[PDB]
Amino acid sequence: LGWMNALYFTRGLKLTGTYSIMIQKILFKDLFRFLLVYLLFMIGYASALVSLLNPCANMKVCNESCRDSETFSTFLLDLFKLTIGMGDLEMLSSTKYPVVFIILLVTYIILTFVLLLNMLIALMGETVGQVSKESKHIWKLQWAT
Amino acid sequence: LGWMNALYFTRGLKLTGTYSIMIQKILFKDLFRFLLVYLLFMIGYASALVSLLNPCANMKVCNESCRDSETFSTFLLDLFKLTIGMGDLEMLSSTKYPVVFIILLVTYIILTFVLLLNMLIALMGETVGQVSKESKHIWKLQWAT
Ligand SMILES: [Ca+2]
Repeated sequence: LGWMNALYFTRGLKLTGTYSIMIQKILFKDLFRFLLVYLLFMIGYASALVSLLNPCANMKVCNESCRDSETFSTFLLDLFKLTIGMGDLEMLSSTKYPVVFIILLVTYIILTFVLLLNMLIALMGETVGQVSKESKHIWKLQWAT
Repeated sequence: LGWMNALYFTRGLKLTGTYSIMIQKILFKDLFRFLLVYLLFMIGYASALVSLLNPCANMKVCNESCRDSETFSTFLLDLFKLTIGMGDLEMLSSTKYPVVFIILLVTYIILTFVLLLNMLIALMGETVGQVSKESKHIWKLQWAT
Protein backbone atom coordinates (compact mmCIF):
# COMPACT_ATOMS: atom_id res chain seq x y z
CA LEU A 1 0.00 0.00 0.00
CA GLY A 2 2.92 2.34 0.63
CA TRP A 3 4.35 1.64 -2.80
CA MET A 4 0.88 2.31 -4.18
CA ASN A 5 0.86 5.65 -2.32
CA ALA A 6 4.21 6.30 -4.01
CA LEU A 7 1.97 7.66 -6.79
CA TYR A 8 0.98 10.51 -4.44
CA PHE A 9 4.39 12.11 -4.90
CA THR A 10 4.57 10.93 -8.53
CA ARG A 11 2.28 13.70 -9.74
CA GLY A 12 4.61 16.72 -9.78
CA LEU A 13 7.84 17.21 -11.72
CA LYS A 14 8.49 15.65 -15.14
CA LEU A 15 4.73 15.81 -15.86
CA THR A 16 4.20 12.83 -13.58
CA GLY A 17 0.61 12.20 -12.61
CA THR A 18 -0.83 12.15 -16.13
CA TYR A 19 -2.00 8.65 -15.20
CA SER A 20 -3.80 10.25 -12.25
CA ILE A 21 -5.99 11.96 -14.85
CA MET A 22 -6.81 8.90 -16.94
CA ILE A 23 -7.35 6.67 -13.90
CA GLN A 24 -10.22 9.06 -13.14
CA LYS A 25 -12.05 7.51 -16.11
CA ILE A 26 -10.62 4.04 -16.72
CA LEU A 27 -10.54 2.59 -13.20
CA PHE A 28 -13.88 3.93 -11.94
CA LYS A 29 -15.98 4.00 -15.12
CA ASP A 30 -14.63 2.42 -18.31
CA LEU A 31 -12.56 -0.64 -17.40
CA PHE A 32 -14.78 -1.11 -14.34
CA ARG A 33 -18.09 -1.41 -16.19
CA PHE A 34 -16.41 -3.33 -19.01
CA LEU A 35 -15.04 -5.99 -16.67
CA LEU A 36 -18.42 -6.17 -14.93
CA VAL A 37 -20.41 -6.75 -18.11
CA TYR A 38 -17.81 -9.13 -19.53
CA LEU A 39 -17.65 -11.17 -16.32
CA LEU A 40 -21.44 -11.43 -16.37
CA PHE A 41 -21.32 -12.51 -20.02
CA MET A 42 -18.70 -15.17 -19.41
CA ILE A 43 -20.32 -16.59 -16.27
CA GLY A 44 -23.67 -16.84 -18.04
CA TYR A 45 -22.06 -18.61 -20.97
CA ALA A 46 -20.18 -20.82 -18.51
CA SER A 47 -23.48 -21.96 -17.03
CA ALA A 48 -24.59 -22.47 -20.63
CA LEU A 49 -21.65 -24.68 -21.59
CA VAL A 50 -21.67 -26.71 -18.37
CA SER A 51 -25.34 -27.35 -19.11
CA LEU A 52 -24.59 -28.12 -22.79
CA LEU A 53 -22.79 -31.47 -22.40
CA ASN A 54 -25.67 -33.95 -21.98
CA PRO A 55 -27.03 -33.64 -25.53
CA CYS A 56 -23.98 -33.19 -27.63
CA ALA A 57 -22.78 -35.95 -25.33
CA ASN A 58 -20.36 -35.26 -22.49
CA MET A 59 -17.11 -34.10 -24.09
CA LYS A 60 -15.09 -30.87 -23.80
CA VAL A 61 -12.28 -31.95 -26.08
CA CYS A 62 -8.87 -31.35 -24.54
CA ASN A 63 -7.76 -27.75 -24.90
CA GLU A 64 -5.32 -26.54 -27.52
CA SER A 65 -8.01 -29.48 -16.53
CA CYS A 66 -11.55 -30.59 -15.73
CA ARG A 67 -12.93 -33.81 -17.17
CA ASP A 68 -16.63 -34.67 -17.17
CA SER A 69 -17.66 -34.11 -13.56
CA GLU A 70 -20.52 -32.74 -11.45
CA THR A 71 -18.80 -31.38 -8.39
CA PHE A 72 -19.34 -27.66 -7.87
CA SER A 73 -17.20 -25.26 -9.92
CA THR A 74 -14.13 -27.01 -11.40
CA PHE A 75 -16.05 -26.43 -14.64
CA LEU A 76 -15.56 -22.69 -14.17
CA LEU A 77 -11.81 -23.02 -13.60
CA ASP A 78 -10.92 -25.16 -16.62
CA LEU A 79 -13.50 -23.35 -18.73
CA PHE A 80 -11.94 -19.96 -17.94
CA LYS A 81 -8.59 -21.50 -18.82
CA LEU A 82 -10.25 -22.29 -22.14
CA THR A 83 -11.64 -18.74 -22.44
CA ILE A 84 -8.10 -17.36 -22.25
CA GLY A 85 -7.51 -15.72 -25.62
CA MET A 86 -4.38 -17.82 -25.77
CA GLY A 87 -4.17 -20.02 -28.84
CA ASP A 88 -6.92 -19.68 -31.45
CA LEU A 89 -8.90 -22.82 -30.51
CA GLU A 90 -9.17 -25.73 -32.98
CA MET A 91 -11.43 -25.81 -36.05
CA LEU A 92 -13.82 -28.66 -36.83
CA SER A 93 -15.36 -30.49 -39.77
CA SER A 94 -17.31 -33.77 -39.95
CA THR A 95 -18.24 -33.53 -36.28
CA LYS A 96 -18.07 -36.62 -34.05
CA TYR A 97 -18.00 -35.22 -30.49
CA PRO A 98 -20.59 -32.52 -29.44
CA VAL A 99 -21.90 -31.03 -32.66
CA VAL A 100 -23.85 -27.82 -31.99
CA PHE A 101 -21.82 -27.02 -28.87
CA ILE A 102 -18.67 -26.14 -30.83
CA ILE A 103 -20.32 -23.64 -33.17
CA LEU A 104 -21.89 -21.81 -30.22
CA LEU A 105 -18.54 -21.83 -28.43
CA VAL A 106 -16.64 -20.37 -31.37
CA THR A 107 -19.21 -17.70 -32.20
CA TYR A 108 -19.41 -16.65 -28.54
CA ILE A 109 -15.64 -16.42 -28.08
CA ILE A 110 -15.44 -14.44 -31.32
CA LEU A 111 -18.14 -12.09 -30.03
CA THR A 112 -16.50 -11.48 -26.66
CA PHE A 113 -12.82 -11.76 -27.66
CA VAL A 114 -12.77 -10.02 -31.07
CA LEU A 115 -15.24 -7.20 -30.36
CA LEU A 116 -15.65 -6.38 -26.66
CA LEU A 117 -12.02 -5.71 -25.78
CA ASN A 118 -11.69 -4.11 -29.21
CA MET A 119 -14.72 -1.98 -28.36
CA LEU A 120 -12.80 -0.84 -25.28
CA ILE A 121 -9.57 -0.31 -27.24
CA ALA A 122 -11.38 2.01 -29.63
CA LEU A 123 -12.99 3.66 -26.60
CA MET A 124 -9.52 4.35 -25.18
CA GLY A 125 -8.23 5.64 -28.51
CA GLU A 126 -11.10 8.10 -28.74
CA THR A 127 -11.23 9.19 -25.08
CA VAL A 128 -7.50 9.97 -24.76
CA GLY A 129 -7.89 13.16 -26.81
CA GLN A 130 -9.70 15.04 -24.05
CA VAL A 131 -6.66 16.67 -22.42
CA SER A 132 -6.93 20.33 -23.45
CA LYS A 133 -6.09 22.52 -20.43
CA GLU A 134 -5.86 19.99 -17.57
CA SER A 135 -2.17 19.30 -18.23
CA LYS A 136 -0.77 22.69 -17.23
CA HIS A 137 -3.96 23.18 -15.20
CA ILE A 138 -3.61 20.02 -13.12
CA TRP A 139 0.11 20.83 -12.93
CA LYS A 140 -0.53 24.17 -11.23
CA LEU A 141 -3.40 22.57 -9.30
CA GLN A 142 -0.85 20.15 -7.88
CA TRP A 143 1.25 23.24 -7.20
CA ALA A 144 -1.62 24.81 -5.29
CA THR A 145 -2.70 21.77 -3.28
CA LEU B 1 -29.61 -14.61 -26.43
CA GLY B 2 -30.98 -12.98 -23.28
CA TRP B 3 -27.50 -12.10 -22.12
CA MET B 4 -26.89 -10.68 -25.59
CA ASN B 5 -30.05 -8.59 -25.21
CA ALA B 6 -28.56 -7.40 -21.91
CA LEU B 7 -26.92 -4.80 -24.17
CA TYR B 8 -30.39 -3.31 -24.78
CA PHE B 9 -30.40 -1.86 -21.27
CA THR B 10 -26.63 -1.24 -21.40
CA ARG B 11 -27.04 1.89 -23.50
CA GLY B 12 -28.16 4.47 -20.92
CA LEU B 13 -26.38 5.62 -17.77
CA LYS B 14 -22.58 5.78 -17.45
CA LEU B 15 -22.36 6.45 -21.21
CA THR B 16 -23.06 2.79 -21.87
CA GLY B 17 -23.95 1.97 -25.45
CA THR B 18 -20.94 3.62 -27.07
CA TYR B 19 -20.27 0.16 -28.50
CA SER B 20 -23.78 0.32 -29.98
CA ILE B 21 -22.45 3.14 -32.15
CA MET B 22 -19.28 1.44 -33.35
CA ILE B 23 -21.00 -1.91 -33.92
CA GLN B 24 -23.02 0.00 -36.52
CA LYS B 25 -19.85 0.10 -38.64
CA ILE B 26 -17.60 -2.77 -37.56
CA LEU B 27 -20.05 -5.68 -37.41
CA PHE B 28 -22.07 -4.90 -40.54
CA LYS B 29 -19.47 -3.26 -42.80
CA ASP B 30 -15.81 -3.26 -41.77
CA LEU B 31 -15.04 -6.50 -39.93
CA PHE B 32 -17.72 -8.21 -42.02
CA ARG B 33 -16.25 -7.44 -45.44
CA PHE B 34 -12.72 -7.93 -44.09
CA LEU B 35 -13.46 -11.44 -42.83
CA LEU B 36 -15.23 -12.22 -46.11
CA VAL B 37 -12.32 -11.16 -48.32
CA TYR B 38 -9.74 -12.75 -46.02
CA LEU B 39 -11.65 -16.05 -45.86
CA LEU B 40 -11.82 -16.06 -49.65
CA PHE B 41 -8.08 -15.34 -49.83
CA MET B 42 -7.18 -18.11 -47.43
CA ILE B 43 -9.46 -20.73 -48.98
CA GLY B 44 -8.07 -19.96 -52.44
CA TYR B 45 -4.53 -20.26 -51.15
CA ALA B 46 -5.54 -23.45 -49.34
CA SER B 47 -6.62 -24.97 -52.64
CA ALA B 48 -3.29 -23.70 -53.99
CA LEU B 49 -1.17 -25.37 -51.32
CA VAL B 50 -3.11 -28.65 -51.33
CA SER B 51 -2.49 -28.69 -55.08
CA LEU B 52 1.19 -27.71 -54.60
CA LEU B 53 2.53 -30.95 -53.09
CA ASN B 54 3.03 -33.19 -56.15
CA PRO B 55 5.91 -31.21 -57.67
CA CYS B 56 7.84 -30.00 -54.70
CA ALA B 57 7.17 -33.56 -53.63
CA ASN B 58 4.56 -34.40 -51.01
CA MET B 59 5.73 -32.80 -47.76
CA LYS B 60 4.19 -30.18 -45.45
CA VAL B 61 6.95 -30.23 -42.88
CA CYS B 62 5.62 -30.59 -39.35
CA ASN B 63 4.39 -27.29 -37.96
CA GLU B 64 6.38 -25.14 -35.56
CA SER B 65 -2.25 -32.68 -37.89
CA CYS B 66 -2.77 -33.84 -41.46
CA ARG B 67 -0.15 -35.96 -43.20
CA ASP B 68 -0.09 -36.53 -46.96
CA SER B 69 -3.64 -37.64 -47.73
CA GLU B 70 -6.38 -37.25 -50.34
CA THR B 71 -9.56 -37.55 -48.34
CA PHE B 72 -11.76 -34.46 -48.52
CA SER B 73 -10.85 -31.50 -46.30
CA THR B 74 -8.46 -32.53 -43.48
CA PHE B 75 -6.03 -30.42 -45.51
CA LEU B 76 -8.11 -27.36 -44.68
CA LEU B 77 -8.13 -28.11 -40.95
CA ASP B 78 -4.40 -28.66 -40.41
CA LEU B 79 -3.59 -25.94 -42.94
CA PHE B 80 -5.70 -23.39 -41.05
CA LYS B 81 -3.91 -24.52 -37.89
CA LEU B 82 -0.76 -23.60 -39.80
CA THR B 83 -2.24 -20.25 -40.89
CA ILE B 84 -2.72 -19.30 -37.24
CA GLY B 85 -0.43 -16.32 -36.69
CA MET B 86 0.94 -18.28 -33.77
CA GLY B 87 4.68 -18.82 -33.92
CA ASP B 88 6.59 -17.17 -36.76
CA LEU B 89 7.01 -20.28 -38.96
CA GLU B 90 10.50 -21.71 -39.62
CA MET B 91 13.05 -20.24 -42.05
CA LEU B 92 14.83 -22.28 -44.71
CA SER B 93 18.13 -22.46 -46.57
CA SER B 94 19.61 -25.18 -48.81
CA THR B 95 16.17 -26.62 -49.51
CA LYS B 96 15.62 -30.39 -49.49
CA TYR B 97 11.83 -30.80 -49.10
CA PRO B 98 9.44 -28.75 -51.38
CA VAL B 99 11.50 -25.88 -52.73
CA VAL B 100 9.26 -23.24 -54.35
CA PHE B 101 6.32 -24.08 -52.09
CA ILE B 102 7.93 -22.56 -48.98
CA ILE B 103 8.72 -19.18 -50.54
CA LEU B 104 5.14 -18.84 -51.78
CA LEU B 105 3.86 -19.86 -48.35
CA VAL B 106 5.96 -17.31 -46.49
CA THR B 107 5.25 -14.43 -48.86
CA TYR B 108 1.51 -15.18 -48.77
CA ILE B 109 1.34 -15.38 -44.97
CA ILE B 110 3.32 -12.15 -44.78
CA LEU B 111 0.87 -10.51 -47.18
CA THR B 112 -2.24 -11.62 -45.31
CA PHE B 113 -0.90 -11.60 -41.74
CA VAL B 114 1.32 -8.49 -41.72
CA LEU B 115 -0.80 -6.18 -43.89
CA LEU B 116 -4.49 -7.14 -44.02
CA LEU B 117 -5.25 -7.15 -40.30
CA ASN B 118 -2.92 -4.16 -40.02
CA MET B 119 -4.92 -2.51 -42.80
CA LEU B 120 -7.99 -3.03 -40.63
CA ILE B 121 -6.21 -1.82 -37.47
CA ALA B 122 -5.31 1.43 -39.21
CA LEU B 123 -8.89 1.58 -40.49
CA MET B 124 -10.15 1.35 -36.90
CA GLY B 125 -7.67 3.96 -35.69
CA GLU B 126 -8.85 6.40 -38.34
CA THR B 127 -12.60 5.69 -38.17
CA VAL B 128 -12.91 6.03 -34.38
CA GLY B 129 -12.58 9.82 -34.59
CA GLN B 130 -16.04 10.31 -36.08
CA VAL B 131 -17.96 10.84 -32.82
CA SER B 132 -18.74 14.57 -32.83
CA LYS B 133 -22.33 15.07 -31.63
CA GLU B 134 -23.69 11.50 -31.47
CA SER B 135 -22.47 11.00 -27.90
CA LYS B 136 -24.77 13.47 -26.16
CA HIS B 137 -27.07 13.14 -29.17
CA ILE B 138 -27.44 9.36 -28.99
CA TRP B 139 -27.65 9.79 -25.21
CA LYS B 140 -30.73 12.00 -25.45
CA LEU B 141 -31.97 9.84 -28.34
CA GLN B 142 -31.90 6.91 -25.94
CA TRP B 143 -33.72 9.22 -23.54
CA ALA B 144 -36.38 9.88 -26.16
CA THR B 145 -36.88 6.32 -27.39
CA1 LIG C 1 2.48 -17.42 -26.95
